[PDB]
Amino acid sequence: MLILTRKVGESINIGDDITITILGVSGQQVRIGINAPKDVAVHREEIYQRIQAGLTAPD
Amino acid sequence: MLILTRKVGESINIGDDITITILGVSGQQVRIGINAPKDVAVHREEIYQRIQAGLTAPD
RNA sequence: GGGUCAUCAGGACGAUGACCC
RNA sequence: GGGUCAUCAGGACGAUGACCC
Repeated sequence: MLILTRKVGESINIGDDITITILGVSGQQVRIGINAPKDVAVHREEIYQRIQAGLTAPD
Repeated sequence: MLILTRKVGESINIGDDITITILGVSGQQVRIGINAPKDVAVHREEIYQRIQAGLTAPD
């Protein structure tokens, strides 16, 4: 893992083709954004487990 | 962009080799984690501009 | 013991300071 | 107009509800 801190309204980068932006907070909830090509995919870690089961194109 | 809400202590996924975790919250500040192979890079958006300058090979 | 704010930083659920009770 | 809490979700700085002044 690589851990660090950010402030609401700022960003982070990954894989030189992906970007992340902490849009703001709401208590224990945090609104966040992601920016990547459709050449890759993004989901909550639960929704991901419904996909990595053997596919990349659900119903 | 793909926007979401995740609570402190949960995770998200990107591509097929990257994972993210919202480690906690501290007001306008947030602590976040990333998990990917060293075959890819991760940095603050501020540090990123020192790396995309023409080398993609930090100090 | 609890709450709140901020800073430095790296592949580590990172590290540190400050303020209030 | 301001603050606080919560839920659903898609490639959109997403959408909605609730509580307090």
